[PDB]
Amino acid sequence: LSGIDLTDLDNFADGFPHHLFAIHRREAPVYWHRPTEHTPDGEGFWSVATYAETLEVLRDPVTYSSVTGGQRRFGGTVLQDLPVAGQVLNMMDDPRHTRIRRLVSSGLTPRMIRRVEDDLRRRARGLLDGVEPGAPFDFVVEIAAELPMQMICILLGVPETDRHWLFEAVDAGSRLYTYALELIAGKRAEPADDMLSVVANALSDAELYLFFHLLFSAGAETTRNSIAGGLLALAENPDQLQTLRSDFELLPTAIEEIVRWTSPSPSKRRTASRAVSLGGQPIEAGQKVVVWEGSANRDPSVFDRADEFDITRKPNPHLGFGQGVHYCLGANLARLELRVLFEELLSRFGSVRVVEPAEWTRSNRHTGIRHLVVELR
Amino acid sequence: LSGIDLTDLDNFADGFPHHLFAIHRREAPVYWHRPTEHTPDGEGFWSVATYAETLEVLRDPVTYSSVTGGQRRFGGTVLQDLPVAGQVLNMMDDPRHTRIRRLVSSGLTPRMIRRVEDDLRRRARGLLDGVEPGAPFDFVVEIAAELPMQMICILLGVPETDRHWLFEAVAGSRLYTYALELIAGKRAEPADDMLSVVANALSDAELYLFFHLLFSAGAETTRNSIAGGLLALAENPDQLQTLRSDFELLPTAIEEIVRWTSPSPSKRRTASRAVSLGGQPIEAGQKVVVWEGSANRDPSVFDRADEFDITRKPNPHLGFGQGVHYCLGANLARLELRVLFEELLSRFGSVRVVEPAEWTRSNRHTGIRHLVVELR
Ligand code: HEM
Ligand code: HEM
Ligand SMILES: COc1ccc(-c2noc(CN(C(=O)Cc3ccc([N+](=O)[O-])cc3)C(C)C)n2)cc1
Ligand SMILES: COc1ccc(-c2noc(CN(C(=O)Cc3ccc([N+](=O)[O-])cc3)C(C)C)n2)cc1
Repeated sequence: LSGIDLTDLDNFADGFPHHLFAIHRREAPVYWHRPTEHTPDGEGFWSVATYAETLEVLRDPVTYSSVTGGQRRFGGTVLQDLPVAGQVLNMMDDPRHTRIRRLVSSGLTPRMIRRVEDDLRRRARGLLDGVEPGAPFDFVVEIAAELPMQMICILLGVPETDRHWLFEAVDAGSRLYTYALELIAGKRAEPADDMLSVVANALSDAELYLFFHLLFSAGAETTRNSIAGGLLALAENPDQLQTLRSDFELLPTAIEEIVRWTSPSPSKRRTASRAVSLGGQPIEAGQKVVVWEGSANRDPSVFDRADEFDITRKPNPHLGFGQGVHYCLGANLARLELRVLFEELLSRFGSVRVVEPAEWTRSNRHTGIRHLVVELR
Repeated sequence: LSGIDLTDLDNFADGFPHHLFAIHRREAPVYWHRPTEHTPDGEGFWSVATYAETLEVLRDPVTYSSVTGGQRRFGGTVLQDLPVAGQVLNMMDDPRHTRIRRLVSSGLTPRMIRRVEDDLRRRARGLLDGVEPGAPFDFVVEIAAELPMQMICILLGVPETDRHWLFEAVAGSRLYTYALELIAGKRAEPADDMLSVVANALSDAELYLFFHLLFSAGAETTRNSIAGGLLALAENPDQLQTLRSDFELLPTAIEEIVRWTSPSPSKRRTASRAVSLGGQPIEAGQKVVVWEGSANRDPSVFDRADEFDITRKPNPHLGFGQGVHYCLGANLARLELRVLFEELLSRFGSVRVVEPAEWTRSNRHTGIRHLVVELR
């Protein structure tokens, strides 16, 4: 570990570096990672690679705060300190966290979920009906990116007309900002039956924009990555692809294994609020703690054959949707996207070939695939 | 006017559309511009094109707020309502405006001004010495953008090794995350610069908005004054020759450059009460847009208003604002202009614009994106 820099994004340019996290779990489940020239804030942090310790952190939100601790002015849930801490739901603590979490969740009505689902089935069919069998195309740009973008546009009440223009936005920061502000003002003047309207008509003007941005570039991006990643895992494990396409009652379990395997959000930060021990190491109030769900999800202490993709895997207590009070509000929506996409795809196609090497997102906050060129037959 | 859409940015694609504002001043100095598909917030606004009325709005900050008014949640100083109203200096009212304005000006010390000048002379000379005489080149990217970006880097204490990289930011992410560490460093280790002064006195989120504002707007307005000044002087080779022969004409010439280019040609406010402007009834909460760019060619105030004249006197232009929000950086912008043109004119009596200027498509900035020139 003394020669390994988890903050050097060159180590994440080619996918989540599971080899380095096997070293981390063996050598030091919990350890103090000294800052390098790549480390945000120039500051060291406790790094946690094992499942037990990751879960222990997630399950104690008083000790390990999503806001700040000690004398640190602001923290948040990514490695760099951000003043958005306290101002967006994922970066709030009780009591306001609970109030906002429930407000957002009250937007996920049965009818909204049907509205999402009906659109998703229509779209996934149209997209898969338009694939020329055998012809190479970029699965990420043509399919994986589209479905979740439409899902969150529907959740947030983005007019169908604006959706592709809005996507180019994720002058880009500017377009996004000035568009969302108008969309938000519209829902206040004229309430509509969507999540943005629920929330806007209940957060400060500024916080409502940060909420919009978050769903829009975390909810869409993570789900897109699960889909692209799942297709890649299935191309690389073709006997499992055949087993799965023979028996769609295997999909619930296959989907949980896709999320475990891909871990689209593989890292999470907190800030200690008090002296505490974790993994036998003394943490002081104010110090940063980074947990790596991407590593925890391959911990051989918890998962048998952890480095193998197994669509029949049970049990599967993965941490790819988080755990505890901040658990993914979108977990059933991401599963829904995955289920429909793979039902429609695997129905038509039993052969999936990746014809160029996957290009990965250069990041340790996301594990994502920017381009995936495939042939489906 | 009913056929003219001031929110359609195609009308600004080839420069500030002075001819349209000539129609505006003649037909209705103050008028209700109805919303079109191009209008932010889909909401109408009063448009003010004459000097008298523009000055009247700028000089009454209580009636014409830079935050909001009526029942509008938020306004600010651009046409679109923005929630940064109340959070950045230019979009604050008293009592907090005065407090922050004074803090920001305490940052402008004689030594800082000297630090800027020293750097500016060396750089300007370095850049002008590097020009191939007769060779075409983009004056905007090569010279006019660099000098003010360095100025604001010095004001804000941006380390020299970071500056080129920071400028590429003006992604949104990189500017935000970089600025946050810079600000934190000055808190940890105070330095002799304006960012340090302001950070060690504003919320953590307001310090970012302050950094973004200076770093963006301060550099861009000044850049545009520099490039537009070159262009006006190339189109008036007569006065270029006179100016080149007598550098004690620079102070007066620079005020004419600012009047003429008016890099910040529009400003928004929000009425806070019922009031009359230009004989038209404005209600509390309504938007008022003033156009300094039109006001600065108003023939009731300026003789031969449509002519560029370096010897123009008097020159009560509104290119730096007026009243309580008056530009804090006016001397700095004048200093950039003075040094650049001194060093350039020293070396060069001939300025040819070889391709036609490419303008920024904007009614918030009047700016040149590209100006290919030959100096001899
Ligand atoms: C496969 C796709 C997804 C993954 C892997 C993912 C993962 C996560 C994780 C790990 C967290 C916990 C954050 C923490 O502990 O700080 C979380 C929270 C969150 N997720 Fe997801 N998510 C996905 C899709 C979605 C979607 C589609 C939505 C849209 C509703 C969404 C909405 C949220 C929200 C609002 C939270 C914050 C909840 C809170 O802090 O109380 N997620 N997600
Ligand atoms: C030629 C270039 C410049 C132009 C045309 C310009 C123009 C303006 C104008 C018209 C205003 C009035 C804003 C309003 O009424 O809402 C203003 C304000 C401002 N200017 Fe400049 N400016 C220039 C350069 C700079 C520079 C270099 C600085 C760097 C210190 C600067 C700092 C500011 C600040 C902080 C304000 C806000 C002051 C307040 O609201 O109290 N400006 N400027
Ligand atoms: C102001 O700059 C930022 C930077 C990062 C964030 C950020 N918030 O969470 C994360 C990491 N992350 C998660 O913690 C999972 C997640 C959070 C929220 C949602 N969502 O759709 O609302 C999905 C996934 C995702 C983006 C991989 N990053 C927010 C604001
Ligand atoms: C989207 O968020 C914002 C924030 C601020 C602005 C904004 N603030 O002022 C203006 C227009 N403007 C001015 O009013 C003049 C000005 C203000 C401040 C500075 N400065 O260096 O601090 C220079 C010029 C300039 C940029 C042409 N625009 C616009 C959008």
